[PDB]
Amino acid sequence: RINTVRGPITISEAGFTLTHEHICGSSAGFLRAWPEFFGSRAALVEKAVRGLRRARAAGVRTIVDVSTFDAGRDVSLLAEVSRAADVHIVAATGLWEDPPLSMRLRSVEELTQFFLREIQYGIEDTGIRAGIIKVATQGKATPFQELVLRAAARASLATGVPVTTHTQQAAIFESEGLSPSRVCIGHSDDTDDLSYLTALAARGYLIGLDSWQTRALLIKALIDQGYMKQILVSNDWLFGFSSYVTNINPDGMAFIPLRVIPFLREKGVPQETLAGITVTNPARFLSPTL
Ligand SMILES: [Zn+2]
Repeated sequence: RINTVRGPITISEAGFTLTHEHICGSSAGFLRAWPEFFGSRAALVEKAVRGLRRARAAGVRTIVDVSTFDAGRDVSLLAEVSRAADVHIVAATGLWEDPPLSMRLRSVEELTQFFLREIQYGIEDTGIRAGIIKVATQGKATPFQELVLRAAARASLATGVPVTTHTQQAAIFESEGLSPSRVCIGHSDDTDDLSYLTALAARGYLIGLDSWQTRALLIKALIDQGYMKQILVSNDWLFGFSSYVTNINPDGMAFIPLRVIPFLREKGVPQETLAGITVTNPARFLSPTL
C-alpha cells in the first residue's frame, strides 16, 4: 500500500503514474497575500482540478507531487484537488534547495526524525502521510546536503518509502545500507550524458530527467541499452518544473500521454515497454520495500 493524500492505496490502483510533478509551489501562497491579482483559493483549485481532469481523461491515474514544507506544499489543497479530479496524489516529505535556519542546524538523526514524522505520523495536523522523500540539491556538494541525503536514506531504510533527488550520491545511499532500487536520481541537461545514465542504471538506480523530443530520445537510448526497468516518467521532460514553476504547454499535465507516448510509438518503442515505464516501474518504486 502507498500513502496518498486521500489515504492508502494498493499497488494495482496506482496505474499510469507521473513521479515528479508540481501542483504546489512557491507562488500559490501569494493568493493569500494578493488575491485581487492572483485570484481566490477557489479559482486556483478550479484551475488545478480542470487540468488534472484533463490529465485523467488522457489516462493519468496517479501523480507524485514533490513539493516539501519549505517549498510551498499544501496537502489540504492536494487532497481537495485529488478528490475533485479523481486522480491519486502522493505527497512528499523532504527539503528543498535553501531550507530555513532552523533546519540547517539539525543533525542527521534529527532530520531523519522529521522525515519519519511526516511519513509515519502525518503532515502538520492533517493526518495525511507522505509517500516519497524529495531531496533537492543545488550544485556543489556540501556537508549539509550530504547530511540531508543521509537522513533521507535512513528514513527510507526505516519505512521503505522511496527517495527522489537530483545530481557521488550513490555512495552515500549505499553507505547507509539502502538499495539503489529505492532511489531515483534525476538528471538535468548539464548532466544528461547517456554514459552517466547507464552507469547509475546498471547499479540499480531509477533514472529521471528534470527540447522534449531530445529528452524522449535519451529515454529511448536508455531503453535500447536494456535499462527500461530503471526509467520513471514525468511532465518535467517538457520543461524544468519545480516549486518555483509549477505544472499549472498547450497539453498541460496531459503532455506525457498526448505527446510523448505517441512520439515514442512513432520511434518504435513497443507497447509493453511503454506500459513498463508508466505503470510497472513507478508502482515498484512507490511500493514501500524494505
Ligand atoms: Zn519535477
